[PDB]
Amino acid sequence: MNPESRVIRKVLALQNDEKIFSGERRVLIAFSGGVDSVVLTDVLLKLKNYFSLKEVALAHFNHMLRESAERDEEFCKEFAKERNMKIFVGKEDVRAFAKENRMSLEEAGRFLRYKFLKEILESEGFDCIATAHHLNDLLETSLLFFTRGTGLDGLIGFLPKEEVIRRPLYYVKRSEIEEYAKFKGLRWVEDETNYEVSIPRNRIRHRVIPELKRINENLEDTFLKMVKVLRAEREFLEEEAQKLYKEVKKGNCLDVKKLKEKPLALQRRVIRKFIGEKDYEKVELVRSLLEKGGEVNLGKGKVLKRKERWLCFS
Amino acid sequence: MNPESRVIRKVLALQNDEKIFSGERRVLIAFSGGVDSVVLTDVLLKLKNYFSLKEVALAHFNHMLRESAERDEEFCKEFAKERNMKIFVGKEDVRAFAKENRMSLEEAGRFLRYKFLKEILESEGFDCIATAHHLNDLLETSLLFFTRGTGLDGLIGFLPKEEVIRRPLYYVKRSEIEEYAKFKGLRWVEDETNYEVSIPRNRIRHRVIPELKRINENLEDTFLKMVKVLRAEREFLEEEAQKLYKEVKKGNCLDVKKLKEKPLALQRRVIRKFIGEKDYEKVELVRSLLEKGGEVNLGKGKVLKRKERWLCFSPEV
Ligand SMILES: Nc1ncnc2c1ncn2[C@@H]1O[C@H](COP(=O)(O)OP(=O)(O)NP(=O)(O)O)[C@@H](O)[C@H]1O
Repeated sequence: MNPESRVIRKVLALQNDEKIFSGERRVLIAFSGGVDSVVLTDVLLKLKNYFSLKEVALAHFNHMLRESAERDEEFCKEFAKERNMKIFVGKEDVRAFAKENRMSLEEAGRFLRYKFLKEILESEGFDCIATAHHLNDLLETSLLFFTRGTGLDGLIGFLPKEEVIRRPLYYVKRSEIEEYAKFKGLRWVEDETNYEVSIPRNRIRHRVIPELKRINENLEDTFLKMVKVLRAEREFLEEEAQKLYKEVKKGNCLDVKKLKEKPLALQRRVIRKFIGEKDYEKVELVRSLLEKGGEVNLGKGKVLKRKERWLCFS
Repeated sequence: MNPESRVIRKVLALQNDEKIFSGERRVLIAFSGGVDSVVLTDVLLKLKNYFSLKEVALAHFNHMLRESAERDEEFCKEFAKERNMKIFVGKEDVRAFAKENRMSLEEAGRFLRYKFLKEILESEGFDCIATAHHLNDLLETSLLFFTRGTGLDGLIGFLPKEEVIRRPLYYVKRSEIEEYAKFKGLRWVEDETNYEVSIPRNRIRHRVIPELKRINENLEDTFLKMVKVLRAEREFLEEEAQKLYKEVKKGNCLDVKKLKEKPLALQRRVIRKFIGEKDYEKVELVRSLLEKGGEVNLGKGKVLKRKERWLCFSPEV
């Protein structure tokens, strides 16, 4: 039981549990160059046949931010040639783009990168994208949502499989990855970005998680268990929700006769889908219009009113 | 608005949302002597009639741990007199009863305190006990449970009203409580939790939260919104789990054939109920028998075995 099987074990556990790969032939990996993506790439190449995968390629997006961006790219290309993998690289002034598009460098880099990945996925014929997101990212994301404001979705954070994205390392904790990378003497790009605490993610990773571990050494493992519990509870809530939805939402309204009597949790659920919004406040504003007649003005010029035992727009 | 309104609005906001007081006539305040308690009292005394209380009393518990704990008892005795309030003081060797019963000083103090409070409540006839538990406490508890691994149950933390307890400062932030006490030129016992980070709660408070608030200064406000959503969903899951429980349970067993195919989330909550344990592993361990017939052992000699379409506790031992 070494740093390698320890991980492979968790990755196969994910497979059995989530059907991470189930027919996909070509896997494009979002290759940052960092440990995670490296360890990930090593695991997919090893489990390639186990997954019945015809191909595994890397896609590296050069943000043009770090002054090392140019060298890191070259390292990725070399990493690709090394393992004889197809490598597609995209470059875009994340800087400019963020400005001209009033976006923050982060979401902008996210946008341009994912846009690049799809460009390659779609134009080169790969069936999905693999991402090195791991259990610690999951932990960090969830704590970031807990901090910024959230519901189950935030707490659950990302999923092991969503649309064309696959996160094989989902169950793996950073420390295991880091050990894995070591055990197998892998190479990788440094996380310069790391420790700029000015970034919430790093704040959580470097200040919060550490303090939390003084109370629970096994924070990551107990967390994952929390998430699992939450995910099924969430699924049940969403299912039991859709049911209530098309049983009350008839046409362009909501049979308030039925909603009011049904469970608060579900109401907010139905209302959330209908209203198109997801913030606690608005949702709760529309909901009031189930006992208290009237109307309510919300976001993008849209408003809903209560024509007696029905709730529709305006 | 001024610091007074800032707090009272929230206290009334809570009354509306939870019906904190709805008939109780004699309120026993768990009076520590700290701001929360001071402000809680000040506030409840300002709403005495509003809430239709026939009497508000103080109940201070001397843990007998700190040397100051003495001046403290005397403070509450004075405070109580300054307010013309009935107060019930209580000395107890926390340190001694102390975990001779195997339990952290806190655990014991908690026990003895609430024992003492529940004691005063029964003997002197109080309808409930009001605590100074506030929004920052909730935030702290939630993170504590978040940390210690848990589900919605721990995520929700304590409720604003529960059994014989009431927490009027639920929506109130610690800072609002402090601005308030200062604004009203109130006196109170110093905190000191800043010298006991050794305790998880205290660590979350002084070393964790402050950091989270550099990301979102309104963390408390943001946090409250999540609790509201979660409490609802948890209450829903409980209703369902509870129904399914009574549905699948026969005698001292569970009809596997009938539970085996209902939603996972409910299977887990039902096992929990039956099993008498909340640990994920114990629970999954038992769930495994819904499809895989056999036997399983948990902790205190309690072993479950699946007999045909049934799942029961083995009577051995
Ligand atoms: N000396 C005391 N006398 C009476 N009540 C107290 C005293 N100390 C603490 N309490 C009470 O409990 C609150 C203070 O927080 P404390 O009880 O110490 O939190 P905790 O023990 O960490 N867990 P929890 O009780 O659930 O918040 C006050 O609002 C009182 O209700």
